[PDB]
Amino acid sequence: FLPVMKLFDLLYPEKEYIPVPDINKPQSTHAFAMTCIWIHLNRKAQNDNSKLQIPIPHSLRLHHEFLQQSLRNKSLQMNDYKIALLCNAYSTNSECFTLPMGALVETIYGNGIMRIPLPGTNCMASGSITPLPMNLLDSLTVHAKMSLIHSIATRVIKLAHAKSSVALAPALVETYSRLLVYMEIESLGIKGFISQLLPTVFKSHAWGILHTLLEMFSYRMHHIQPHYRVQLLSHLHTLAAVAQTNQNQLHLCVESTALRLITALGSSEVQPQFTRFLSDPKTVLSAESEELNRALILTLARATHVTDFFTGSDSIQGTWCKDILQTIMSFTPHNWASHTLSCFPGPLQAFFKQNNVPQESRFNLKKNVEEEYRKWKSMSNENDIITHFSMQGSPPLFLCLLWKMLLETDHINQIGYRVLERIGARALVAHVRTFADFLVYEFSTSAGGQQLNKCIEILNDMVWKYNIVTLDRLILCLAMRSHEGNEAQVCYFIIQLLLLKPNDFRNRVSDFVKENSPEHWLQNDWHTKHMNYHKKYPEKLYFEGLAEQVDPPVQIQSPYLPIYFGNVCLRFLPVFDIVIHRFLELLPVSKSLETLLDHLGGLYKFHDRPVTYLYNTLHYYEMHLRDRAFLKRKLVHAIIGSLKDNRPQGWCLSDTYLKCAMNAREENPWVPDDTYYCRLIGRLVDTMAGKSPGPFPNCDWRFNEFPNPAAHALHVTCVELMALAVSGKEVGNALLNVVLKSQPLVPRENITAWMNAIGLIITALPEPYWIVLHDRIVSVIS
Repeated sequence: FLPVMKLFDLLYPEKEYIPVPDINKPQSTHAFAMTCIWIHLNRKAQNDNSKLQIPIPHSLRLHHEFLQQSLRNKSLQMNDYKIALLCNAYSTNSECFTLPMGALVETIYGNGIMRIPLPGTNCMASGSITPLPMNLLDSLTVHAKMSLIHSIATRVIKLAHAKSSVALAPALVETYSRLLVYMEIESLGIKGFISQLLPTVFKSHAWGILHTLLEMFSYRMHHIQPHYRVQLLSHLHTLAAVAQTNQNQLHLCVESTALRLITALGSSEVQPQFTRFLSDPKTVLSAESEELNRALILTLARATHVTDFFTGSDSIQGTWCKDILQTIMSFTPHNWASHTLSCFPGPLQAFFKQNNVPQESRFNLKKNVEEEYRKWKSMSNENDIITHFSMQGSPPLFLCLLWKMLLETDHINQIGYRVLERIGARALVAHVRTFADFLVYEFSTSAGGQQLNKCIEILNDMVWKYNIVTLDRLILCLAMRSHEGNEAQVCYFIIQLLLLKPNDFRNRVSDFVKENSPEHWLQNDWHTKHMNYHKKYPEKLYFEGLAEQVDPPVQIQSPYLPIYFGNVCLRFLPVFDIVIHRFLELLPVSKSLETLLDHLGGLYKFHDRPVTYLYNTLHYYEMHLRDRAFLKRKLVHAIIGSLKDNRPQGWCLSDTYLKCAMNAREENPWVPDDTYYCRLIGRLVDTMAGKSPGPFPNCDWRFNEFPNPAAHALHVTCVELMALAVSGKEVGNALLNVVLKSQPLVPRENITAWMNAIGLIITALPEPYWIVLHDRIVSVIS
């Protein structure tokens, strides 16, 4: 380290003291840097003290005196950045470090003060709700951040080992989420989170800490390297295999977290990640929940479609997909619907043409439901009732029983809640599954009218008034069925009415989007607005409304787990992505998608990756959206205009798109000219060349879905090109004619960067856009 001294002599020729700057800037921590270097050299020279003692220079005595006085002060607060300077300078001290260390940790851990309540019942957490700001953590060094990380990790380990019901501090988990962003503390960070911290939290059987960490990973993690994501998926599956999870709150959390990790697997990470888990396929698959396996198959479909993995082949054998799909065939016999199967790659269709498992008839299901209905109305001994209707391995029809009960008696006796409590969370989703088939068969056979509104009202009361099923769980189990024709139309009609006939979801969605913002790194008052929402719309998870409306009112006092981030609106979102894909897959239900995006469209403000979602959607459903330009327009305008408040002007769409194609159609679709395409590719060549104004405003890539500005430019350019109403051949020919035809605005001596951007753009587009290069080669060969 000694060669830093001649560098300091080169950069700092001075005669006198260098004045102390203003402490109320973060960048003033950059002004003190060479003195912190000198302190770090002195503390190393303390070993063999007189041998090579390092005196402070004459220029740096003033800053050293300021640091000495500020350490000597013991009235120290977080209002300025003096605390950061003290941590940075004395991070290499044994006992001189603890004086700022406790000073900033005690503000976020919150010992002594009070216990503040998390929502539900029986939740109490430590007092502190305000986390460290981002500029403070950015103005520490790496060693201060490593020490803060290791301190917080030991605190959570200790509170895990204390078996306490006092939950973790909100400021603590917000700050820990903000600190796992930094990939330069990597071996102490996410690597330790998944390799060390989470297995020990599972080992001590906490479930209080485990739920916080799964919630933080679902709602506060942005850039995770993919092998950590697949390792965490494996750990979620082993967790769901064990832990006797009658806790609906824990099982719901782990299932929604695995659903959030499957559908956000990027399109090019799938093959190099899943070739490492090939010999052990069971580790990364669910064995009981079918819906996660279906989500994994759909992610495989769009991943091998977007990257075009299967061209140059037509046999699924000899590939890594065959082992995964075979191990999903065992543990989950499930047959995909035709409208859904028609969108797959070829070899997936050839695989799913065979391995078709037959299913039960509609009338046999109706007869079985009526058998258990008469058996409920006849038998009367309570423990035999509870044991028979929850026999494991019996055909699960209990939610259909409840449907028929409150269809006409309009109440439930005391015993049904006891049966539900003895069923548990794991079998209950099988009951929701058969209930979904029963729903679509009975809704198909029901005469539409006032009986239909009676059925939709009792389904709504089953969801909200009685809290038997969570909304996203029910909609996921409806949308992932295998029904054909008008039965599929009835199922998606059920989903549209269930989202749109009552007020019970539109109220929560509107109230959440009007009063919250997605930039959680810029917010310090998150827990206040979180408690405002969870007061105003409480989320009950252990059958609370059913426990109230049972005629001897059974008082349950089961403990809830910590909830800092989670609610129904932010648990509905991946299911809403899957549902929008289902509405695009089926033809005659597009008006339901229009009204869904009109009502619930602003909820996409909180989608962690909207542009990648649009790219995957328009890229995978391009053959379907070829002739429905209005629907594709409505989708991209809803998803983008949901975000027009947070993100700056001109972040995604070009202004000349905003001025022309934001109009309705009068049978004059705006056909763009060559200046438009020259502007688009100019934006990409200017982000990739590096430009100081920059055609896009600059964001914080630690917190986006795109790692660099170039990937952002490329994805929003491809979304804008696919969102046009002009067909693929004209867009591809116009992109080629940017460079092929003679053009001003495209400078000579800069032509190779323009050809580079055309290569990146037209490669990232679907098949009918980049197929035109073959026609141009044929045109010049002849």
